[PDB]
Amino acid sequence: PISKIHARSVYDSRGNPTVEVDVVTETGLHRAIVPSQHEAHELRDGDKTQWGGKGVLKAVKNVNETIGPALIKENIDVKDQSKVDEFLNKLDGTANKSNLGANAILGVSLAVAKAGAAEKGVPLYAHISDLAGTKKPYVLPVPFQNVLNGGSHAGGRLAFQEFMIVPDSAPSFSEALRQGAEVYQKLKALAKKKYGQSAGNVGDEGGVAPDIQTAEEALDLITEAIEQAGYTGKIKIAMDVASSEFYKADVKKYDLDFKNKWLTYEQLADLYKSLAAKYPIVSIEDPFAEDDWEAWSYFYKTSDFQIVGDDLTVTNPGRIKKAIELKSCNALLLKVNQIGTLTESIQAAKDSYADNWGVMVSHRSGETEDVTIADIAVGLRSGQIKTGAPCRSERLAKLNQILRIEEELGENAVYAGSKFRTAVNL
Amino acid sequence: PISKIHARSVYDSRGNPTVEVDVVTETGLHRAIVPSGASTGQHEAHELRDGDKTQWGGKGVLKAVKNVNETIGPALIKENIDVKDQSKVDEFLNKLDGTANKSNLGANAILGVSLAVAKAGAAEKGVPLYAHISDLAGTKKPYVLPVPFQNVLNGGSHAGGRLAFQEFMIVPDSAPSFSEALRQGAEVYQKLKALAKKKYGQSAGNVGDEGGVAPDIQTAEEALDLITEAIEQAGYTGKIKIAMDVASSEFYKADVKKYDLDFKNPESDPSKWLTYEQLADLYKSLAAKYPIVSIEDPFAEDDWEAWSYFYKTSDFQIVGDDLTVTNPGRIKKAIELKSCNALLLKVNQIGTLTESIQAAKDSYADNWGVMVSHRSGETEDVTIADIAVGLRSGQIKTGAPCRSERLAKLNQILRIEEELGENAVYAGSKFRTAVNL
Ligand SMILES: O=C(O)[C@@H](CO)OP(=O)(O)O
Ligand SMILES: O=C(O)[C@@H](CO)OP(=O)(O)O
Ligand SMILES: [Mg+2]
Ligand SMILES: [Mg+2]
Repeated sequence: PISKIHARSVYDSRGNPTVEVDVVTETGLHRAIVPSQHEAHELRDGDKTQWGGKGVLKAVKNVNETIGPALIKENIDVKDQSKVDEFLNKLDGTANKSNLGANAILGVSLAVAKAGAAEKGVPLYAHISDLAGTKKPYVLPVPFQNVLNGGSHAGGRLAFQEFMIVPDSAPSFSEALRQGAEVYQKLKALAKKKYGQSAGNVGDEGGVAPDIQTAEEALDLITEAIEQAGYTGKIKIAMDVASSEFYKADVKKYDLDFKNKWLTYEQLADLYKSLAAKYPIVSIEDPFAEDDWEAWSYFYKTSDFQIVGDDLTVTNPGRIKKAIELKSCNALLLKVNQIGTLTESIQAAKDSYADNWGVMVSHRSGETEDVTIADIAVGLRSGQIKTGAPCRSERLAKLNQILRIEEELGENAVYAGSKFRTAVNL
Repeated sequence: PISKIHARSVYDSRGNPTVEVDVVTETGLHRAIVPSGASTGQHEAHELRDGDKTQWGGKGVLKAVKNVNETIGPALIKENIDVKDQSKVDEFLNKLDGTANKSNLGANAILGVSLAVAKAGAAEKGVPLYAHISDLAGTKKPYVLPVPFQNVLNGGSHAGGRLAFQEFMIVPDSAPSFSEALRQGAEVYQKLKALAKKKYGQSAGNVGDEGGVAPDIQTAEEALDLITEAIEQAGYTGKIKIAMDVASSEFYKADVKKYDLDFKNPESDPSKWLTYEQLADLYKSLAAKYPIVSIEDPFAEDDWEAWSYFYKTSDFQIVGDDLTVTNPGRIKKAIELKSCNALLLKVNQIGTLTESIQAAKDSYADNWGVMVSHRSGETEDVTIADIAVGLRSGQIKTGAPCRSERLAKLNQILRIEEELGENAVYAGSKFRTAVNL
């Protein structure tokens, strides 16, 4: 039985409060931290005198005073994650988890999952593999590393949000990490040399954000850095456009200079096609806005690369079903706190796998020292993880955790490599 | 009886390899990760790097990891030392290395075993690490939670820009608790970040190695005005003080005995280079104008004359970092010459927990303050949080409230604070003397 459930406020990587939950069982303490339009509703305090309104005292209170005591009295076996998460949603009673807070619910859900793994005597990724029905051997994910940032994070005209390197040709996860780390060091030096010493400072996810004007300008910098590291042809490129940030819905046009020409979705698709034929771009996330379903489907029809829903799908089985039915995208960016329980997150992955989607387990821009998503990526056999540049330990702690899993599993794990889109069946 | 000692390579917060060590006992797995500095002093214990320029730009730690797995690990298991006898362990680790600067097996190889064994020793006692370190250091109860010195504006070798001084810190010492001090600093930091973007552009909001904003500014006066304005916007003027880590060894021109406040720009202007007297005048002017309560490395690592000259006139905290390199022999010299009145304690500058504790005890003996410190290359490891509490130092330096290699330490003290309740007190305004609080 659970002997203790207790939450507290801790700080995420941006300096904002977030929820940490302890679940104590006979196997010890099991801890999880929650990261930070159609997303599950996180509960913030809204006291403008406290953390600028971003406190989580009410969500922590909901764990300590409401969820905790109820779950203990309900006396659910901690291995039965589905039953735990069903009970959590029953307690909340709202579709968007706005009664108790999605951050309150997820914190309990993730901490109980670790208690369940411990009860089974297996690490969390093995437990998640059981919960998700993924086969052996385990698949280690290709890291999609956001080394250069634009859009809302940068000061140049560059509208696209994230430029990533993809070390998919490496024989092992460990070698892929070394490759990406070496490329990143080259890029940081290039950014400082070509744009000034201030260009080496990093944004929220550990990448640089110089004053870049065009997408080709950013891709050439990455291309140059891959070459200096000696990995041209061994490392691919991915993008997170976050096009919702510059979609003018009234005119159905996209503003590539939204921080200072506007493109229809057909013209923006032409630009992606031109970039994808010139650069080794194997994955594009949110190329069109979160409700611009016609644009996604138009783009899906012609594209042989990965098309990742983020704001489009918000880890939400209802939005995934729509995207499957309308053939809008072929991969899911899985953010557990967008849906708010581990079971619903696993279902979202399962629903994506059923349509032969790739699944890229993802961090949030506000991360913590928590490494749960590393185990989630391995347990889901997703073969892809998006958890930042190789910089800032809220990003690297996830990578370090996969290094530990890699070493622990030895031959019972294989690197997804170039098959990351289909790694669940690799 | 240790059942297993195993090291691996992991990545620190700058993306460089470092050593992580597992020690497995009856109580389970105990793990520690070694940090890595950027503005490293010449006298620090020797960090063993691979130097293979085709791998991590030469910064691999495979050789250090091998030393743990092949040499240190098996020798420590066979020696069968009780894991809670930290002194005997660190005595044995140093005997194995046999050199003064730990250049044989590597200070990063040695420290990882030292800290992982320390967590094993704490667990055999059934107490948290901070309580075990309090036993080892002989520090009294109740526990003292440290004032977080928060480097919210980065300069020097930690960030890109024209700012010579390395670190500008806020010091929430008036707060009634550690938890409230953290909220105050977090609120100031958010005001500062928005203010830096407004006055210097969106790029000024990007952060340096330790999570502080790095606006392209020239003088310390500009950095201090920005922090002052942020403190006022957050409503904490008079409640939060300011500290600096000049890291002046980075811009000391040793041959001419001058200090270059524009060392980032090849624009020499050697007439703008300052003698230590002129640099001391600058510190005095800043300390009389701003609420500066602590200045770290105001003069170079072997400019003992400058330190002593400054110490004589200064009532604020003067912190040795590169001067003392957490080294009892250098601390003795600084005591004898009256060079500084506080130790910046970096465990990986000396390479074992026991020597680090000795460095703190030697400092306390001269009524020094002790500020437990991160390195600029940090990890998800939180050991220094338990060290700061265990040593009753009352001050910690572990970053801006930004980037989780910094916040993980602060979060760990939040957990200690909640765990201890009334059995702990916030050092507050008495951080310089917290060991005797
Ligand atoms: O857009 C994304 O993929 C991530 C950031 O990488 O989302 P968020 O910023 O909302 O956490
Ligand atoms: O100079 C310092 O005080 C430290 C921590 O801020 O930096 P580094 O680890 O690079 O020496
Ligand atoms: Mg996105
Ligand atoms: Mg220093």
